[PDB]
Amino acid sequence: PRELIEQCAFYRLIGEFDTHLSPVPRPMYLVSNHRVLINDFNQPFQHWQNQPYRSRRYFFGEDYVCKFFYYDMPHGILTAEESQRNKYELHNEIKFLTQPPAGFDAPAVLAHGENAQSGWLVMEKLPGRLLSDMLAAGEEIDREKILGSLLRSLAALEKQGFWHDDVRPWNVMVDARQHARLIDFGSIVTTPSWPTNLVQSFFVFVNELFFNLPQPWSNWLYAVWQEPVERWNFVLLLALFEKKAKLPSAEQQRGATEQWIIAQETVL
Amino acid sequence: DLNTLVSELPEIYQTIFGHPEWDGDAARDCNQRLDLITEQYDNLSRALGRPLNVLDLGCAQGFFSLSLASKGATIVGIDFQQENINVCRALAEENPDFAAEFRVGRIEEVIAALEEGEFDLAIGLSVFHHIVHLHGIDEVKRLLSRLADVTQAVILELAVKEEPFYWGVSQPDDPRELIEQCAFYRLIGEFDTHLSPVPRPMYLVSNHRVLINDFNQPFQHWQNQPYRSRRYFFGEDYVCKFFYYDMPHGILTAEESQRNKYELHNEIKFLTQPPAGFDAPAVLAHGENAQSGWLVMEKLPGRLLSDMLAAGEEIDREKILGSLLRSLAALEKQGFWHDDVRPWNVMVDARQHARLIDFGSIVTTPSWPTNLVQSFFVFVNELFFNLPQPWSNWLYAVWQEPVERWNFVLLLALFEKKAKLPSAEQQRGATEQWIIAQETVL
Amino acid sequence: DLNTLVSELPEIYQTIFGHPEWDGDAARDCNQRLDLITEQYDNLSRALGRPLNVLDLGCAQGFFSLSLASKGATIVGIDFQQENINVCRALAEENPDFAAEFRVGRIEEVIAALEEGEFDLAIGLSVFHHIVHLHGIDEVKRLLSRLADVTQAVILELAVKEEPFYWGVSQPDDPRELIEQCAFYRLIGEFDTHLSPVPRPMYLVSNHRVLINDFNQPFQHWQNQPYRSRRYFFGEDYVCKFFYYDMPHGILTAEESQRNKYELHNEIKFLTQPPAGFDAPAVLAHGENAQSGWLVMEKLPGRLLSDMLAAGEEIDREKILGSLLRSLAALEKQGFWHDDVRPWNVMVDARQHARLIDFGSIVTTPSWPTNLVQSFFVFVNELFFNLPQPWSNWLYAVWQEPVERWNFVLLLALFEKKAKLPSAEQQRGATEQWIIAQETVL
Ligand SMILES: C[S@@+](CC[C@H](N)C(=O)[O-])C[C@H]1O[C@@H](n2cnc3c(N)ncnc32)[C@H](O)[C@@H]1O
Ligand SMILES: C[S@@+](CC[C@H](N)C(=O)[O-])C[C@H]1O[C@@H](n2cnc3c(N)ncnc32)[C@H](O)[C@@H]1O
Ligand SMILES: Nc1ncnc2c1ncn2[C@@H]1O[C@H](COP(=O)(O)O)[C@@H](O)[C@H]1O
Ligand SMILES: Nc1ncnc2c1ncn2[C@@H]1O[C@H](COP(=O)(O)O)[C@@H](O)[C@H]1O
Ligand SMILES: Nc1ncnc2c1ncn2[C@@H]1O[C@H](COP(=O)(O)O)[C@@H](O)[C@H]1O
Ligand SMILES: [Cl-]
Ligand SMILES: [Cl-]
Ligand SMILES: [Cl-]
Repeated sequence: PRELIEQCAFYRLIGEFDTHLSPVPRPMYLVSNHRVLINDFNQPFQHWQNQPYRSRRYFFGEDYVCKFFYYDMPHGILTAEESQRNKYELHNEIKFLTQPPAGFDAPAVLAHGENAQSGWLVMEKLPGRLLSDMLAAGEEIDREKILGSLLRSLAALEKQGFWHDDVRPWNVMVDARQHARLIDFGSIVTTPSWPTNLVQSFFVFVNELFFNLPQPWSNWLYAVWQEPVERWNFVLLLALFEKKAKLPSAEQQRGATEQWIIAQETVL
Repeated sequence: DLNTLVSELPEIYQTIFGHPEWDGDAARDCNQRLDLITEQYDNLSRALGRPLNVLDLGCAQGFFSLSLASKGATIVGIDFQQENINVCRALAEENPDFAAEFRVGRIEEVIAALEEGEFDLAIGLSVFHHIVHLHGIDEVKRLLSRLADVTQAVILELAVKEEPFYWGVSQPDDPRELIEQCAFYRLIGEFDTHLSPVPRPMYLVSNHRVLINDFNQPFQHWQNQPYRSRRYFFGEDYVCKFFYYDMPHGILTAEESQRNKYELHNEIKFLTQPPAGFDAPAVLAHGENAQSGWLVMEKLPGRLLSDMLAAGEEIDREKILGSLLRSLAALEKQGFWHDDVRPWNVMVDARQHARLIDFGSIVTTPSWPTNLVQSFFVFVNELFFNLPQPWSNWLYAVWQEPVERWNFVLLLALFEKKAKLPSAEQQRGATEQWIIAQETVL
Repeated sequence: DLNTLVSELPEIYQTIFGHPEWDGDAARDCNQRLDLITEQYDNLSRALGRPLNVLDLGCAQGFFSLSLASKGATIVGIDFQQENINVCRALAEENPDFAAEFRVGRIEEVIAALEEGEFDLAIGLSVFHHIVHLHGIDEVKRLLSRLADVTQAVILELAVKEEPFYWGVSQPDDPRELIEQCAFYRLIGEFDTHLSPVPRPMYLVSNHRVLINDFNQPFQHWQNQPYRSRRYFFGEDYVCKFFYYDMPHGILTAEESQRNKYELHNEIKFLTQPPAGFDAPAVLAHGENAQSGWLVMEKLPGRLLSDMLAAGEEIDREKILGSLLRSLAALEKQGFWHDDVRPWNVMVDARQHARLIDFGSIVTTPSWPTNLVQSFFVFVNELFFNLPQPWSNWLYAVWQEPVERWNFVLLLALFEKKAKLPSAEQQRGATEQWIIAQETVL
């Protein structure tokens, strides 16, 4: 029955009723093209979006964004594992944002709830554009300020025992002054050798943000690669990043592998 | 009387040759098509050294036929309407020295009856859409193939599906579908029909000759897929590379057309001004326009490396790599590199010496050229994970070099001394091997 | 290169923005449509106080889209042909400060995905006939309704069945059938397509605003059938009366169009120059042309009498008749009468005072006004055979008057003294009663 309504912006199952014709009940939906209608939060929105950058919908109102995740979707669309991951991410995001770590400016939470079909989170609306859009629409970016600001927030999370498992352009928002922040906390984790894998992906992130690294970014990465692995973490990544202009020149060394492994990773 | 014959025409489609009193009545003035067709007539007549035999299919009131007979052509015009042929014959009789014959008949049957060599040039202007409409696209492709098979050149004006009439619906998606089975084709103009704002393209087609205004020569074979926007024609001492920038259907994205354009342009620039220290194939002709570009080069002996690899032919990898590396090092010394050294860009002669044959990927400026040295390892590995000593020792030595030192001069010098280099398998290594093996998969 | 992209267009439908070398090749020059569309852009941009977001459906080579982005618009152009969008993007790149995006896609799917407020203006020029031809008229009406629902204004150029081609047969009888479900529409021009002598009409359509060159305002509701050639739009302090003189299908005979024309014209004349002693609603704007005429007036409180009668609402017939008679007597003193006093022309406010609201039937010269006094009796009777005392006594008194004395001053004076007049039922009467009862049937 959702095929008759899924073209509409907002919809939610609100009940199921016995018809007395048979044992099969009929679902009742609440639908709107103009408002978020959640029992605790009832507000106009002025635009919405399904595909970020179809089980997730975002509604934008004057000072809010409402993230609406379907756990229960029609047709094939979500496997059991995917619904549970929708459930897990939104749940995890609610937990983090309602109790954020000191030293980290997290977007504020205005409302939230979950049920069998879906879950939602209404947050303060942040200025800026999503990094992946800026990259796609070839907009001018300051990679230094983006990486610096992001690394600073990742190092502060790590100091409080938090990491983010999925640092990618579509999870990062860049404001007018080119400062960046994470905007999806579904992938935040609290416990674990580690966090070595995350440091590795962060190199890919870096490379995709630009094989492609000029000096002194390449020198930065080369320095990290010379570190024993038990020492890889975001505090180290940040400290080396801040001093990258002083670090020795990678191209003067045999290297050369860190470059090829991430280039293959960045393909992979 | 001519007056009566003209009046009995169901339509005065064309200008009545020599009789301008009907020019206002003619559906098409024909002067624009005639300007272009006479230019192509002259080119081909010049190339063959003699006046041509010309076939005019659906010749209507004879205008093209008479206009070419006027310039010394021997012409036969065919049309299935008696009224049209009556006018053509009456016009020929006013011009008794023109060698012009006309016959009532169907184009389908005439094409089946043609013999190779009988006509040098056939023209078919705005007639095949009628055959498409009644017999379908596949039969028309075969008719047009036979027409090309039996002549030296064909000129077609083809109606198109964008024309606003009901019969447009039966047309192919693109008029090139009727001709792309033929070996050589080029758009030579576009004409207003006076039926609508949609013009009809005119194509010059051949199954026997490259017909480019500057270069008009037989070819004895041709090839589309190397090792479909690129065609190669082989004549006695030439190869003509013909790239389409404008292709039908989905076929080329914007970026791909521009890359076809870029590569051919870049190749022309390099070959017309090659660097000293590099033997580049010689350039005989070249040009570009909105639809396509072409380059005619001297023909080189040998076989393409990728064919030899595919057809498991015997190869000397030492001589192939040595010769190629020597030419790459000489390019680099002149500030040139090749971005795409692969088996399908390399030709190997009878003495097992190799050279590059596609210069589309040549570049002049940039850390660098480190990436190219890396791919060259893949090339090496595909030419054979798979490296025996001392090739493996060579690669291991390169990998021990600081990266700012990677370049083709170094690659060549180490290659020449590879028998002296230390044994890679005696070292911890081992990674250079695994990175290229993963690269060579990737 | 642009050259290549243009050549690969199946058709150069439009002028290539900034590239006049193809203007001779373009099927349509676009300058005439652009003149009109830029005028409407400016009007709406002025009204909203800002540059607009514009959607261009079937944008082809981008000419309208680029031309409006040039004036500061933010535009999105949609077309289902890759070749067209490749050219649009290449043109936008030559003009990097234009806020212009282009996407390959189908109009049907884009319309379904639109959100209200995203675009202020949508243009759909010569594209919907393709959707009619494949999906039928009803689906196109719904698409166009949604387009109007989500924007402030829509401009359409619509192909028509009189065009001589095979697809004309699938078109509606009249292009207005695709839009007449929308609230507001006006013909703004007619354009030569260069396919035939039949021009295509351009309509300005809105589901949210009255869009008249002199008056551009939101409305919050509208109505066709009063109490279909007349439409009423209600905004905060206005009512806009919009009369079609030119209607599709059979709908208006020649006489009816002329009467629409006559009534609206007459109403404009009266209200712009009202008689002293009569409070007429104020006039905010007005105009007429070949197709239609409009009048924007101050909005009056109250309900239409005929609705109150139909919805059995409580009415004070004394106050209604008194107030109406008073205004009719004051008109008559200034040499004005109203030819059509009926419940649907009368509005009753909260204090039960009544006034006329349609002045189409006002007249200035003529035995007379005896007929009007007669109908006013029917009015009276329908407002209630049905007359109790003293209304019946009033009518009886009027009927005893010589006919040269019948007029609205007399009707009013007798009405005010009706409680004093002799009892009709005590007289032989009895006919005045039966004549109006038969009239009130008739
Ligand atoms: C549109 S006219 C084009 C005339 C002429 N080729 C020109 O372009 O000036 C098509 C002509 O082809 C002739 N025709 C059409 N189908 C034919 C067929 N199957 N065999 C012979 N003639 C044909 C018609 O009689 C007509 O004269
Ligand atoms: C006749 S042209 C009109 C072009 C342009 N609107 C103008 O009037 O100058 C129709 C255009 O609409 C496009 N088109 C037709 N049907 C379409 C559809 N269903 N969705 C998107 N584009 C469509 C065609 O590709 C073509 O560019
Ligand atoms: N708190 C927020 N403030 C502003 N935009 C947001 C917020 N959360 C998500 N978004 C936007 O949501 C859109 C797509 O969803 P997401 O995957 O959350 O980025 C992007 O354009 C983000 O910029
Ligand atoms: N100058 C040339 N001489 C001989 N063969 C050539 C020349 N240029 C290209 N080819 C051949 O063209 C064919 C396919 O096109 P290509 O991609 O150029 O190799 C191969 O069989 C090549 O050997
Ligand atoms: N100036 C006005 N103010 C308020 N309502 C009006 C005005 N003019 C017409 N109407 C309304 O228009 C509707 C139908 O059209 P009409 O035939 O003009 O009555 C009725 O509901 C009237 O009350
Ligand atoms: Cl066949
Ligand atoms: Cl044709
Ligand atoms: Cl249309």
